[PDB]
Amino acid sequence: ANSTVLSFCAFAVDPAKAYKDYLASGGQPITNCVKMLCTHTGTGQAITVTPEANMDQESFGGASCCLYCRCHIDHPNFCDLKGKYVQIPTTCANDPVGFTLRNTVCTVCGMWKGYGCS
Amino acid sequence: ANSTVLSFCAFAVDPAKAYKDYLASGGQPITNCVKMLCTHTGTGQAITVTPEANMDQESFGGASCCLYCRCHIDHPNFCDLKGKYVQIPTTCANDPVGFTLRNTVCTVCGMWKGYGCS
Amino acid sequence: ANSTVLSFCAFAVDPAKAYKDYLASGGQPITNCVKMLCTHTGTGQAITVTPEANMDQESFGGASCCLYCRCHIDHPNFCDLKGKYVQIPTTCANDPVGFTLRNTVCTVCGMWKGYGCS
Amino acid sequence: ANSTVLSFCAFAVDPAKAYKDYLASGGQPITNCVKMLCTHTGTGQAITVTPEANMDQESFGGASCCLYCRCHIDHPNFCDLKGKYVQIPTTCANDPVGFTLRNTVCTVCGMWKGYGCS
Amino acid sequence: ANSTVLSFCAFAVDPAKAYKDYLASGGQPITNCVKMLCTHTGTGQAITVTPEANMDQESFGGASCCLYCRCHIDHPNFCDLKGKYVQIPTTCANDPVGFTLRNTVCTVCGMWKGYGCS
Amino acid sequence: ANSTVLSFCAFAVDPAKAYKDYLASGGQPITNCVKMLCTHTGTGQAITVTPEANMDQESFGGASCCLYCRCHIDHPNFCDLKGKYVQIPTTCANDPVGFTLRNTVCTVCGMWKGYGCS
Amino acid sequence: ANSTVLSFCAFAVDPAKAYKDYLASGGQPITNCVKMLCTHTGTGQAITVTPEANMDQESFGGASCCLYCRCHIDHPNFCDLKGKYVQIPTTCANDPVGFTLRNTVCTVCGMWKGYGCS
Amino acid sequence: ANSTVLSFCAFAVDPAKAYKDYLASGGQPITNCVKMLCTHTGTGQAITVTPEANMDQESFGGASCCLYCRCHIDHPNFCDLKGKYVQIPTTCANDPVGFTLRNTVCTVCGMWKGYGCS
Amino acid sequence: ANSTVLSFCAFAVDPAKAYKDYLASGGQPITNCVKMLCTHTGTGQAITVTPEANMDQESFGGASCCLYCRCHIDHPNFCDLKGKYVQIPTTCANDPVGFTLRNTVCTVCGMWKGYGCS
Amino acid sequence: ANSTVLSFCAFAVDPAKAYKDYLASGGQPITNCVKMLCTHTGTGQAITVTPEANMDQESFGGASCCLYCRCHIDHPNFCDLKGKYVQIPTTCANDPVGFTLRNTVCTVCGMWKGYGCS
Amino acid sequence: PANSTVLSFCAFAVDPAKAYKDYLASGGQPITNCVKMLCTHTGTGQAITVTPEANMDQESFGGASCCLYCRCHIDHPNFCDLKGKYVQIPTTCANDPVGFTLRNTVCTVCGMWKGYGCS
Amino acid sequence: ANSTVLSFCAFAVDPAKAYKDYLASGGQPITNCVKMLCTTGTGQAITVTPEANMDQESFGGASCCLYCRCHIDHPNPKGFCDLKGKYVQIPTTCANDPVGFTLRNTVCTVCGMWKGYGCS
Ligand SMILES: [Zn+2]
Ligand SMILES: [Zn+2]
Ligand SMILES: [Zn+2]
Ligand SMILES: [Zn+2]
Ligand SMILES: [Zn+2]
Ligand SMILES: [Zn+2]
Ligand SMILES: [Zn+2]
Ligand SMILES: [Zn+2]
Ligand SMILES: [Zn+2]
Ligand SMILES: [Zn+2]
Ligand SMILES: [Zn+2]
Ligand SMILES: [Zn+2]
Ligand SMILES: [Zn+2]
Ligand SMILES: [Zn+2]
Ligand SMILES: [Zn+2]
Ligand SMILES: [Zn+2]
Ligand SMILES: [Zn+2]
Ligand SMILES: [Zn+2]
Ligand SMILES: [Zn+2]
Ligand SMILES: [Zn+2]
Ligand SMILES: [Zn+2]
Ligand SMILES: [Zn+2]
Ligand SMILES: [Zn+2]
Ligand SMILES: [Zn+2]
Repeated sequence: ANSTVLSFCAFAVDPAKAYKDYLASGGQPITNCVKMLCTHTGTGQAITVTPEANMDQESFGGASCCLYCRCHIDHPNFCDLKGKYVQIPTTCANDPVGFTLRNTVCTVCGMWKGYGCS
Repeated sequence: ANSTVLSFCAFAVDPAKAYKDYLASGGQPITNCVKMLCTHTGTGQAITVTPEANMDQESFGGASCCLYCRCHIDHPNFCDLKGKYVQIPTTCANDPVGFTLRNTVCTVCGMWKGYGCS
Repeated sequence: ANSTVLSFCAFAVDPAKAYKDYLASGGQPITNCVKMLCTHTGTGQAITVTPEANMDQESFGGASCCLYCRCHIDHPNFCDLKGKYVQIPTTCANDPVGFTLRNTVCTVCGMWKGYGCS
Repeated sequence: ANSTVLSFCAFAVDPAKAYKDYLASGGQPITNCVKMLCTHTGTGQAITVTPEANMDQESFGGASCCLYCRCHIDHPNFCDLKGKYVQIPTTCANDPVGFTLRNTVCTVCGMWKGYGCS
Repeated sequence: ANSTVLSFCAFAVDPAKAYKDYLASGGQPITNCVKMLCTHTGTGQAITVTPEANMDQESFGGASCCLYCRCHIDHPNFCDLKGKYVQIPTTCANDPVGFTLRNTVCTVCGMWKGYGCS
Repeated sequence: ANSTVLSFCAFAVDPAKAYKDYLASGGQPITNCVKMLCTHTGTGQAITVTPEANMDQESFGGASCCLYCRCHIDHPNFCDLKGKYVQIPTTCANDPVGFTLRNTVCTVCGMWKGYGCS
Repeated sequence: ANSTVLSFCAFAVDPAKAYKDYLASGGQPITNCVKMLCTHTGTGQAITVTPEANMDQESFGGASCCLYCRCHIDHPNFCDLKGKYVQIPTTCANDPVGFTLRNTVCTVCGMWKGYGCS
Repeated sequence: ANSTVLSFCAFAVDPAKAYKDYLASGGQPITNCVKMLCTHTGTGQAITVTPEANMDQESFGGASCCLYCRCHIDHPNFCDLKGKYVQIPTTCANDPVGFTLRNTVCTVCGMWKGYGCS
Repeated sequence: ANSTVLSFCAFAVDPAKAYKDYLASGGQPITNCVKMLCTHTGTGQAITVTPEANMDQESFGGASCCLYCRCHIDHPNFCDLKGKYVQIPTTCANDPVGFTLRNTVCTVCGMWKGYGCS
Repeated sequence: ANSTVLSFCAFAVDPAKAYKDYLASGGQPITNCVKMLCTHTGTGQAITVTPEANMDQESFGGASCCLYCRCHIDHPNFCDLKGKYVQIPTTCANDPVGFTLRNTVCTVCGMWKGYGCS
Repeated sequence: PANSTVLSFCAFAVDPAKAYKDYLASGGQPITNCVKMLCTHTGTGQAITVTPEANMDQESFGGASCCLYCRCHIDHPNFCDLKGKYVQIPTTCANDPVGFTLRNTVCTVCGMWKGYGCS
Repeated sequence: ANSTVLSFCAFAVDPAKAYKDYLASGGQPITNCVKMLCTTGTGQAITVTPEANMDQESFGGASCCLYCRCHIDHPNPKGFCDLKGKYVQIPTTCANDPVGFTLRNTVCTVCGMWKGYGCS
């Protein structure tokens, strides 16, 4: 499943939009991101140097979520995710990749705009 | 003409301010940016991996607008423009190099603050 | 479609050959090659640092026609097209990617052999 | 004093959180940041390519204040400070390193949030 | 915390030996290693590109364990752990760093000699 | 042919595991591995700087056999094969890519464990 | 044999010219160029990404024929041979190194000028 | 002198054409290229690894004639002149820079097309 | 005045000589070299890792004074001034760029010859 | 003597084999490897970060032993010896460059198989 | 160990070298564990060389083991203009190699230590 | 000739010394150093442009960097072989052996000229 999806997006002139369109067609989210095991809740920050999932999130290994790293192609913006950990609201933890693609980290508090910001 | 302006800004201890003051004295906007021939049905985002100009914008070539890339010098952010496409509000496509400098991209929208944002 | 073709050529031992075979079987050429907005009174040369299309050509962004560049793989000849602009005969413009693969630039006049040369 | 603190934060899994706790527990701010000798008539923006302190600020050599550059370790995000100059409210010029970690630069204003912004 | 131990070793002319000697003297093992969720019984191999823990092991993040990566110093061998995932026996898992150091991976089995091999 | 398979592995989170399963499901082995013209009087060592096939082996160009170099993706461990030559037991020469993946090169004899060591 | 000639060439101010003069002094050609086991039904072009020899040529591992790659020195070309395969007229397979040095690939058809061209 | 012209061309979106129009207007050619003392006489090739001047040519330092090199900007071609020696027809030794730009080296004999080829 | 001078010296075959001549014609020295506000309790050495000015000198940011760094071009010798701090005799603080060009650091005491040496 | 051998092996398609055949023909071992003046109280491991020789060994500088490093050519393993120290049984210390080529380190105990191992 | 304390100190100092200087000035113990070479001791006697060149009045140490910066795992201000090379040191000062290379200079003419060889 | 000498130094543990004894044994100096065609220069030992004077020859920097001729890394106190890309002025009376001349001489840090040939 992931190969068809990742293949389709990898060669599209715009990977991000290929995925977006794909999901909009009812396509299945990219699975197999790595979930981090935490013994304590963290700051709840979007992207961090160490796992920081709080009561409402889950922490995945950065690269594991970066679509470009997953598609093995160059970056738009290096995975400003690679080597770090991404916190995702649990309600959206079903599509980590798509999530970071569709959201914005707050520059002030550093949490997802719309989910735990301000 | 471009050479006189760019030569001027290129050796300034602060290029951006140089161009800013240059224009402030009635100077003429740097020209020769490359315009993309698109359908104008884009997302309207400020900076994108492919032309995404809507009906009130023009799509220029990244490097064409990055002052530093034009001055062949280092950056103070790499041409977060280079290799991408900048959408500029039609009413401001007479000074692309200047537009990007003067304006901010809404981190939430992806659109230019004050021109499309919200 | 594009992904389909691009994927097939991407992993073939000889990408260029796979695209030729593909075409020779009536496959649709690769699309989404960005086109430049230029005067059309250029030198008409095959590959240039700024759009140089004459009346019988179309200018495209070099990278968007570089099959390797498109596929995200190394090169045979980096593809001498990236960062430059390719001028293509309007009649052949319907397949930029293949056109550059099947043709040759004159070392002497810099135009496509058979479409501008001598 | 400085070496004790820096050593402690460097080998931490999260240097920023370490330093933050060190201070919280009544630790003395990292000293030895280089202060620039300016006119104090500058724009007053947070991080600039040339000293821009105003009357209520002090200008420091970027690197001097980047905790990561002081610890000799890789970076989160290189020192988006290395090479630039950091303007800091005089009331806070006693802990430049920590000030830049606790505060955020307005992407529109270019000035410190809560310290000049808007 | 872990920083006093890491500081010692980082400046030793032989970190690996320093940490061993440290532990020998009753020193506390280095903590703060990251664990990941293994999606259904792994092969049990010691070092993999994806979590691969057995029902007897736990999967830690490579770099998180490589002592040289924790001490921010170059390597002997780079972190044939970095970017990968290290599987460690649950009952030896209180000292991830030490374990990888004290043990050898079978070049045949791919499992730890003494803990899985043959 | 190879594109379907290769495309399927390149995007899996564990290419090797994927190719393995593919083969398990009866999939056809990857082909088109450049085969060398040797005398078959060589050392008979697994991986070497020049073709060294003995009477029981065939020689191939390293890269034609490294799944990673064939999928145009990065390496776990560069192709310990790239640039060198891989000796493959003739009976197993119909699946060179797979062979190198399942076998272990003896640190002493220098030959594949089970197919020529001791 | 080879060590003597290559050593001689490698330090000359013009390695190519040195080999040429050598040969003309009745010098023995450089031997030990990897020979490919090919179908002998290839396009027949000079330098290819895969063995393309025809019924009148042999296919050698490029790098084994690049004098500079053989002398371990820099290039005046970058071994547009290294990594590729060189098809050489069987009646000349006795001096693959010298052939490429002496001959020229036609830019239009890609075949050795005067050995298959036009 | 040379600064007025080199600066002018340096910032032009098409440096080559700039120097061309400059000359077309009676502008003085870029001077100050280094001349190599080529006692005896070389092969007469256009671009060589050591001076090869004829009775009818002068040998200049590769860099000295590389417009991009003399301008300190990137290239459309490093310039294949740098570290090389260029042989130019005595009658044209008054504008080395512009010469290389206006002329072409024969791929077969290595000599300037029109000025030595055949 | 800076961009005019820098421009002139940047395209000269010898920046340093060009600036020297520029000065000998009553040309105004390059300005805008950042200075450090220190305690003037330094060793008074020529080039240091931290401000070391004594009562008779000013401390400048190395890069501000490295003519090439200011001219944005390669270097004869790695700006040995870049990242460092240059001490300059007060009575010469009016032409920092030039000072470092005209003077030499004693290899024994690390001070400017004829300004604190021996 | 050294330069002859090294030169001989340097240009060999298979250097290691070349040096082997050289020795086998009663050739004199490469000399001038650097011995470490240490107290022979080390762990006696094959390759280490600090001299580790025991009473029955000699410690040499890694690089001075790596044939490829002595030949200035690339590698097949880089110089997993360079920067470290190699312990060679005293009774073999007359041929350091060879001993490492001919022997294997135990992946478990870390000593030379057949000279300390187990 | 012993050196880790003094090295941890200098490493984070704004001027590592100066920090080590102050350390010794306070009676601190010189850094140890510099690797020593076994050579002819009839060498050129030059300061920094590509192969051991100690004479009868010197000792040859392994550059890197003597470059404080390389020892503190931090970037350099002078890579080690010593790394890969060998350092000849007056036998009388062989007790503090790391400090010696900091406090002394090299005859740009004779390649020998100013004060111990030159002229 | 050149190849023999260079091959000999190229693999020596100390190229500079290898060549030193080679010459000592009456060996012949390395040849083929691009001689520059120049005017009235400063006469400074190493420059970015031919700066020879009436008593020197200006050669191409690399042509004289032994290491740069043997194809091996360089010992020069951390860096680049400070000749490559530049131009070396050598006293005409010694131009018969440029490679060795630089090896045997020192450039005055103050006046930028060869110690013994123009310095002070
Ligand atoms: Zn990424
Ligand atoms: Zn917020
Ligand atoms: Zn830019
Ligand atoms: Zn918005
Ligand atoms: Zn390409
Ligand atoms: Zn033509
Ligand atoms: Zn930083
Ligand atoms: Zn604001
Ligand atoms: Zn590591
Ligand atoms: Zn096993
Ligand atoms: Zn590979
Ligand atoms: Zn074996
Ligand atoms: Zn080559
Ligand atoms: Zn042809
Ligand atoms: Zn160039
Ligand atoms: Zn011709
Ligand atoms: Zn510089
Ligand atoms: Zn002095
Ligand atoms: Zn090596
Ligand atoms: Zn063992
Ligand atoms: Zn160092
Ligand atoms: Zn002296
Ligand atoms: Zn060199
Ligand atoms: Zn002098």
